[PDB]
Amino acid sequence: AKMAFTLADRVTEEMLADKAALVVEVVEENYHDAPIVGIAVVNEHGRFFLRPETALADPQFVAWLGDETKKKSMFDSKRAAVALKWKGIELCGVSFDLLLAAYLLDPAQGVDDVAAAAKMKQYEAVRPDEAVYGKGAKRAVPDEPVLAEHLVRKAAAIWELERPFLDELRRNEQDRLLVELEQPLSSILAEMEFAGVKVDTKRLEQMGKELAEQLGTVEQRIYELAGQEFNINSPKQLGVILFEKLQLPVLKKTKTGYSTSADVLEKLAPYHEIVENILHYRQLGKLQSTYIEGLLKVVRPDTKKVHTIFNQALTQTGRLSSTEPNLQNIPIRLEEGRKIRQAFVPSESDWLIFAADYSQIELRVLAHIAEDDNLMEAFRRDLDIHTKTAMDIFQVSEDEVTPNMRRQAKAVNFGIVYGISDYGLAQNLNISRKEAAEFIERYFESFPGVKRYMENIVQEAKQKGYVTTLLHRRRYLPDITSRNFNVRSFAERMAMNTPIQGSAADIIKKAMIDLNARLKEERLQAHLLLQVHDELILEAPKEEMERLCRLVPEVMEQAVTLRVPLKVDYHYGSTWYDAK
DNA sequence: GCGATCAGCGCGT
DNA sequence: TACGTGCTGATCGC
Ligand SMILES: OC[C@H]1O[C@@](CO)(O[C@H]2O[C@H](CO)[C@@H](O)[C@H](O)[C@H]2O)[C@@H](O)[C@@H]1O
Ligand SMILES: OC[C@H]1O[C@@](CO)(O[C@H]2O[C@H](CO)[C@@H](O)[C@H](O)[C@H]2O)[C@@H](O)[C@@H]1O
Ligand SMILES: [Mg+2]
Repeated sequence: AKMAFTLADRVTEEMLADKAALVVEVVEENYHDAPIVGIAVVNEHGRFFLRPETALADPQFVAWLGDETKKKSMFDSKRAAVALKWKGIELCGVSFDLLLAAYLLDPAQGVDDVAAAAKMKQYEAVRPDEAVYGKGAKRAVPDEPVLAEHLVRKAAAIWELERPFLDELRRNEQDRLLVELEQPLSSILAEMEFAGVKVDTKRLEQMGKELAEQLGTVEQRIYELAGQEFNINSPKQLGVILFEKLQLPVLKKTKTGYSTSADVLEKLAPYHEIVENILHYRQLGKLQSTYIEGLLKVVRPDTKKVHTIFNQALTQTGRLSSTEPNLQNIPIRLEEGRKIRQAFVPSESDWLIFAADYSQIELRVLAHIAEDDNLMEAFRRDLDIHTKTAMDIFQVSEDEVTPNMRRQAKAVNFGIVYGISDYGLAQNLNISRKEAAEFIERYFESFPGVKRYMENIVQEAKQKGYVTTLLHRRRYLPDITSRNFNVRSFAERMAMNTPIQGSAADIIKKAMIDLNARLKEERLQAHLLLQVHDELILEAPKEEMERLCRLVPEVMEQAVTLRVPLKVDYHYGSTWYDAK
């Protein structure tokens, strides 16, 4: 049966009660400078639908939106807040965000709409968004009557579900995680996305020309060495050329055919000159297609800025993700790709990019959680952790640690964190399975606390059904009891890794909140631009660098207090690249 | 035939 | 061995 509501042609006092479920609908997936297709309000007085051009033009409604004392319950308030920021309207008073609540309760449900969250509490008097707007090419805003009922039903569900969701969060001891961490962070992420990052499109364009020329040369050389032209970017076609025409050895297969990944090509290089050329071609193409063209496609021509959207309710560990563009995977390891960062510059003249990153936060967190004596002492001495791990598992003095030993000790660390999986380890160190397990065994002997932790955490996951982070974020691990070795093992690794990655996410998130409070207190113009898992990127007047050098590291290091210190390195410069 | 999906790949922490 | 976004191609399905 249809849901009753007033489709108002004008705003009234009733719609401005001090508490309500609010819906400011933005259908475009990328909400930056996007249109708001309709508004719905549900409160003590009833249910209302307002046309955007009407409500947003009304002084009272706008004032109500920005009144922090007028409490609103919503779903994905960040989306609404940013869309409104582009319209010069401030949204305040959001005291409950159903999307974030559902996310904290169970990241695995993939809740991405009101209907999905509501289904968790057996509430189904609301339709999934996809059912209303369609999917992909056929996506479209329906006529007003259909639009209004949907928005009103969503607002109604939020109004009804607020209490049940908050009660379960309290029971999970996650209420403060929502109210004091994720919701305040949501507002900070909205300012970050709205501010955007300025881009030197001319530099990017020039790089594009050079890459295009280099790709041309290499592409011809490749056909020359192959004796024919073919689609190099086709693992299928390239496979026939390498393994059939040139007879190269098949070291690995893919469910669909021959493997041609970089790791495989590396081993094949000695056999034929075409291999190094394909590898080189892959490097250039990655830069050209994914980064140069990728960035130039989303830069706003008017401001030359890119406005990423941080998905705050997606990852199973509590990390954020970045889209359109993804600014969390910009090249840095290889010097050629690193050059791309020279294209990200300050948004104002005489301003600079400042970057601060936690040094080894995952292992410091592990030392804390496992309370491993050797590991805690290592960080208390601020030792090079990889060299120290090498010394321990290879039983040698610091002067006896060779470059290769340290490299493998690093791999073990990079691994211990992701759950002991000799297969993944052996694959990375290009060694055997047993050998990979042998290192692991040596590591636990040097760090018995870590071993006890890994055992205890897995048992705890089995007993409770989930694992938790420092700030009470949780992840359910149903496969922990699976009788399938592989499925169960993966779940055990997740049991081991989630508390580490998840707790590191909690910390930097708290740091962002703390940092913004300090910046405001100090009246600095510096502001956050990006977060990349364990590092924060800001821009500010050149005159604020010295103060930032002391303040940013301190706030990040003092976000939480662990059994070991937290260390933050920092750098600043004229471009993101120079912030090294 | 063409949009939607899958397959393989490589970039980041 | 963890967690993501999203490219070009190949294959799926209306
Ligand atoms: O607005 C971000 C918020 O919306 C969800 C769906 O409720 O994701 C949508 O927006 C993202 C950014 O444009 C897209 O990547 C995604 O495909 C689209 O469904 C949530 O996942 C997210 O928290
Ligand atoms: O020149 C375009 C034409 O060349 C082929 C090979 O016959 O593909 C080449 O060019 C593409 C565009 O950059 C690359 O993606 C591909 O790797 C390279 O071999 C044809 O597929 C294409 O129609
Ligand atoms: Mg770091």
